[PDB]
Amino acid sequence: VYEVYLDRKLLTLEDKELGSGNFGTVKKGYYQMKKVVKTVAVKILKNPALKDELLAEANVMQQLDNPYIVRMIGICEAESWMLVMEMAELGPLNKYLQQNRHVKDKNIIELVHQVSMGMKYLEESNFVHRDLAARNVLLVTQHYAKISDFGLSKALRADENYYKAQTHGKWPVKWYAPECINYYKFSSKSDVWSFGVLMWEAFSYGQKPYRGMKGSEVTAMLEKGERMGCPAGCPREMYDLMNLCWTYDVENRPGFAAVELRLRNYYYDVVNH
Ligand SMILES: c1cc(CC2CCOCC2)n2nc(Nc3ccc4c(NC5CCOCC5)n[nH]c4c3)nc2c1
Repeated sequence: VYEVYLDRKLLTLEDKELGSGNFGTVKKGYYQMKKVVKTVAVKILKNPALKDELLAEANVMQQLDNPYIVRMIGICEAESWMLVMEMAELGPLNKYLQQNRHVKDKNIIELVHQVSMGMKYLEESNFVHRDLAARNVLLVTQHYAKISDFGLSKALRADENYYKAQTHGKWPVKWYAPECINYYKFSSKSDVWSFGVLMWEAFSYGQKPYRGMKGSEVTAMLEKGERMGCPAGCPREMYDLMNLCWTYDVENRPGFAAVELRLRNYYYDVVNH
């Protein structure tokens, strides 16, 4: 793929892992809030660099408030450093669709439209996601999605509308727009390209994009005018949207306002019927 404070006491962990990886691991558990318990997902560090990513990440989530954006609870220093987030019970979109091949097309339009609303709100909030991928969209129900995974995300300086990475740390290049690859500039619009790839994954029931290919070759294919083909079952109007998200010229590519609305209407055309 890749080429605030809390009483540790008020919090139980389970030997039930919700993904993991480089940093450490994510685990299930729950937190005693005001009256009740909240079921939670907790990102734990395997322990210097990691601990500032986590704080930047928490500080980003701290700032975001939207129904299609996963909610931070807070953080906790104990045997390890931990980020505590409200649990999306059904989990990753890609792994869901992989396991439930018979989820109806209308259902898929519903879920991607929701991501689009999440992203429309980020764009308006002047944050860039920088990891927008099926693997990081989480299902609360079959019919309710939230965006997760803000480990690479960034609040945009007030003078600029892009973030300039300096050093390519390990990057999900198959989701990255050409400007990210060439000029390391990441914007709302870059995330639109990622949304395009995310849409493609969704309608392919969670198949990996550009299968069989390296970022080397993907990057050659995109430069050669070439894009991924329409997935079995996808509606024409939706493959038109994917493609529009894959506009090479950042200037000419649609923003999240536009994408959100276009999806809104198509869903409502499908719903009404
Ligand atoms: C914030 C962060 C994360 C970790 C996320 C952050 C984004 O990257 C992935 C980790 N999660 N994970 C959840 N809920 C959840 C439920 C079940 C699974 C699950 N169950 C497997 C069972 C076997 O077949 C595959 C899925 N895997 N992950 C899951 C996550 N909710 C959240 C909220």
